[PDB]
This record gives sequence, structure tokens and C-alpha cells, in this order.
Amino acid sequence: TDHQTVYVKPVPPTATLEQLTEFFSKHGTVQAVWRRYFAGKKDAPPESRTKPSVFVVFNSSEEAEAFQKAPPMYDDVQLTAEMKTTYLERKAEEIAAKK
Repeated sequence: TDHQTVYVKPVPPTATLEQLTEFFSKHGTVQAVWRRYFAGKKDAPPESRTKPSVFVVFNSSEEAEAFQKAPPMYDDVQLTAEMKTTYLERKAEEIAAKK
């Protein structure tokens, strides 16, 4: 089983779903996009990660790697995409300091 997920900065209140999708198709091919945030409703510590960041999954392998490396860069709105490796290292170091 293979799973791929990219992390990209959130969108403004003006950017609608229709606008986001349209612009996307205009440049770059993405499979699907989604975002969630765990508020926490238990007596346990924060195990999951809840951030405003959005998750995007590319369908094309080539386009997937291309986007993963660097952002799309759009004059209209500045896009900021991160790599899975970077995030993994971030959390890894974080927990390291705690424990």
C-alpha cells in the first residue's frame, strides 16, 4: 500500500471553492483536496495534529513530485507548499526535545 499527501498553506476568505478549483485546473493537476482539525473531546493528551494547513493529493506522479519539490508560484496569490520529509523531521525533533 502506498499513500501520498502534501501540505500547503491555507486559503483566504475570498478564495471560494469554485475559484480554487478553477485556478488549480488552470495550472497543475491535482486528484483531490481536503482539510480537518481535531478540537479534542476526551480526557487524553493531544495525540493527533490539528492545523489550519490544507492537505492536497496529486494524481499524476510527475506533477506530484514536481509540486512536492517547489510550490506552483502564482502571481495572483503566493502559494507555499511544504514537503512530507520536512514535516516529519520537524515533529521528530519536537518530540525529541520533550522526551
